[PDB]
Amino acid sequence: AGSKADRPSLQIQTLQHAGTTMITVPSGGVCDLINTYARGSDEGNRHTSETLTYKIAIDYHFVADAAACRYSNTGTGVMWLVYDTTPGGQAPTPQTIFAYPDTLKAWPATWKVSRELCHRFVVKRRWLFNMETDGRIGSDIPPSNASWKPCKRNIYFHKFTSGLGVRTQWKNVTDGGVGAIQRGALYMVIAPGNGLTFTAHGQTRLYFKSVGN
Amino acid sequence: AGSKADRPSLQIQTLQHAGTTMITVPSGGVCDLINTYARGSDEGNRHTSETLTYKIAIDYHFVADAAACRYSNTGTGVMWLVYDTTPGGQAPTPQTIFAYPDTLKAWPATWKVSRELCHRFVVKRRWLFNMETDGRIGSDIPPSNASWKPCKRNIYFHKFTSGLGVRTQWKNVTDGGVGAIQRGALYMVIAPGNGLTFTAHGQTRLYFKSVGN
Amino acid sequence: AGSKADRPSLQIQTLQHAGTTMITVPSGGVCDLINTYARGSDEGNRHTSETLTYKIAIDYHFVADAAACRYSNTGTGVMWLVYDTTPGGQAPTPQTIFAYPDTLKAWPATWKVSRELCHRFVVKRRWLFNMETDGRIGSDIPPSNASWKPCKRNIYFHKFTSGLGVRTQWKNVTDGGVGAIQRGALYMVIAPGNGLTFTAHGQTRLYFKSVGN
Amino acid sequence: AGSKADRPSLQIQTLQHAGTTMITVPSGGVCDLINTYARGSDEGNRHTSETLTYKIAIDYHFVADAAACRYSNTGTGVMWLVYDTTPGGQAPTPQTIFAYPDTLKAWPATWKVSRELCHRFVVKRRWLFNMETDGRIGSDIPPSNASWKPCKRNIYFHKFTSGLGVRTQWKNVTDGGVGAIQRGALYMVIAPGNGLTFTAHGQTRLYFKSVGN
Repeated sequence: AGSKADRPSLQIQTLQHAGTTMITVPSGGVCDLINTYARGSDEGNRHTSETLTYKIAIDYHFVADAAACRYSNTGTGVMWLVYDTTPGGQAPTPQTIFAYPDTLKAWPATWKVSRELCHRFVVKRRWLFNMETDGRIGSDIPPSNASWKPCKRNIYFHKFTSGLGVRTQWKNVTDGGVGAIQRGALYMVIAPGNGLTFTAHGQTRLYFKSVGN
Repeated sequence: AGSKADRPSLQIQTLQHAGTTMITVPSGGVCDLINTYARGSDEGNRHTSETLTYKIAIDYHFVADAAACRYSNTGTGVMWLVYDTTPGGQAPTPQTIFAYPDTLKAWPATWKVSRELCHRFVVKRRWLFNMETDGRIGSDIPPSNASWKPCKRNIYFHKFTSGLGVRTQWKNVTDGGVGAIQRGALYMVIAPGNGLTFTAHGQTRLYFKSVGN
Repeated sequence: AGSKADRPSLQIQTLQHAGTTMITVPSGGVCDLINTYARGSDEGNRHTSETLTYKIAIDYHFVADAAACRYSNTGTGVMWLVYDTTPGGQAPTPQTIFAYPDTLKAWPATWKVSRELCHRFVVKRRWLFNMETDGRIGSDIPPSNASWKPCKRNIYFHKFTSGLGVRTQWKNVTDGGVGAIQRGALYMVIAPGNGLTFTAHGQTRLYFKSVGN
Repeated sequence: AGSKADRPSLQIQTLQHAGTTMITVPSGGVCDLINTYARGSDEGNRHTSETLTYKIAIDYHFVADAAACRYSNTGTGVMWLVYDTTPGGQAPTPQTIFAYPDTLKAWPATWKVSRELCHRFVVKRRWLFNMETDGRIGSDIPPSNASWKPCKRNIYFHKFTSGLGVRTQWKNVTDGGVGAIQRGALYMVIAPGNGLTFTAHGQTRLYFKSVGN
């Protein structure tokens, strides 16, 4: 029950998405890298040129955006955890990672990995969620005559998984940006529901340890 | 199936929250201590300077407050059971126990224990619940034309757990207040949903036995 | 290495001799009882009618008294730890505990237990110490011509012993005075050196546990 | 014969007390922390967030101060090695670490750990020493008529011990001050003799190794 657990404690890294930084997704998703690590004295930074990661836990809040609340429909969203072999010099975008005709852009949940890149990428986890809006903003006061049951306007999403493992190596620099990584990048992708745009709040943690040399 | 059970019966302590005493939570939660014990002849009071606790059961009723019923939205609440090592001379407050930016104050369920105190505190249990309001007070008479289904305006919450155990020692005094405890305090915390305030009714029991000397 | 040690901790009792209370011994010694225990809720008080004691540690400071500093000679002192079977209704005095002619009153260290009481009393420990005075009070300023080496004007005395054990029972009352004890009293006695009077400072601890009933 | 010795060498840290920095103790002792460690590249600084210490050796010179040489008496001093669990935000002082009435302030050697903090502190070593002054400063020329034997005006004190071990963890910063330590602080305390003030010279070494992560 675990993965390569070791009696001494394991290092911790966090991310802060809130306030000024709120992941905001227009239709078509957004690409991002969660594996950023600095190098130096501070704890949580990588001490070596070789890093393995193990366990990851994710917490967030979601909320619909008023911009799309002018309509009433449900939908379905998607969150993937995508592993890379060799990253390009430029940041990927979903349209590049998944070959899809413009018609299917509405419904992401049918997307699957394109065959041309079949050995370049892989997806080690998948998750689903769904949300809907009735066409009413929260701050609006109901009239005294009648009411509403707005179940599941917003949702609380969390997952915890020990299964995965990843091997990463680094070019020699200080920085933690994408350009530094030689191999083993790790991407996170968010896919909105049809014609439904929203922003999210929350934070995540990672677990890893340096090794080698 | 149990924890350190012993053939003779175990002592019992109760708490009464009702009427004049109703836990009432404004946004941002409230700190409290449930482990208070007097010393003396009466049963339920501690006979010694050393106490272990075992099993705990919790029952309550919740109800929304009309003060927040002027709006209609759902939300999510949180109840933690937090264990302490060495209490300060002053009573803690959630903002102190959890480091959180003002932005996240809305959604508690993302809070997690701050790293500075990482070894000073720990959380041995966690629970979730959710509730919502439609913007209508109970005493209001529906008009004869139309009706409502107000499922889950109020909720019945209870849990029973034998798992935990706690070791506590006391300074030498009569009192059962917080200032007496040398080590092993036990806190209970309630986290309201976003912009949703309520009061609760109910009572709880404890189980323990004195030992030592 | 120990006496009837038991995994749970053992109770503690202390005595405070300082300031207003300073044991002060004129020639001929002084009788005292160190075993006083109250009964009640407070820790250190006896919970039962039956008590055993085990380990005892003693610390004090000694200093000569200026009243006797008008002369210059050395001497030798004595400290006994005396155990009793049945105490009388009245407090004993050394002259009663030890039969000695008036001639020997000068040198205590030769005293030994009188034969008439041979089975009524016993001495489970003994200690020696010596001190001397040169005829000069501390606050006095030496003249600029010549000096002194006053080694051992005052002395630091301490002992620690686990050996003894004592069985005591009590009449039924609240008090901790001498009149309460039915059997097993414990006395401490201080014997000054010849024509040498002094006072002492310090404090002591005891170790015991209740048993029975 | 040793403690957790390991074939590769162990790191070394030193302290320099001399010249500008001379520990100087007025009556009532002084609190200090010897465990300070920086973090960085340099040897002797801690490489990690977790440190164990093993063996310690202490050397010093003592000398009486002329300020107190205006009187002639002996006395007795004390040196403790005190271990801490959780340090406060403020530096402790002896009067806080040991509960003592103002009367006993004269003779430290009777002090013992106060009961209120009984589990917060502990003392893993103890040492005694004694010194005295005749009321004559060194630079003073004896008159040609008579002389003096001033044995033990100054003293050479050293100890070496492998027994102890200590577990310490750190908040994440660069600094080596007291505010950084999360748990496991280590204090050194010096207790002067009655009405006898002095300064000391010397230096000490430590032995430890980083571990973890």
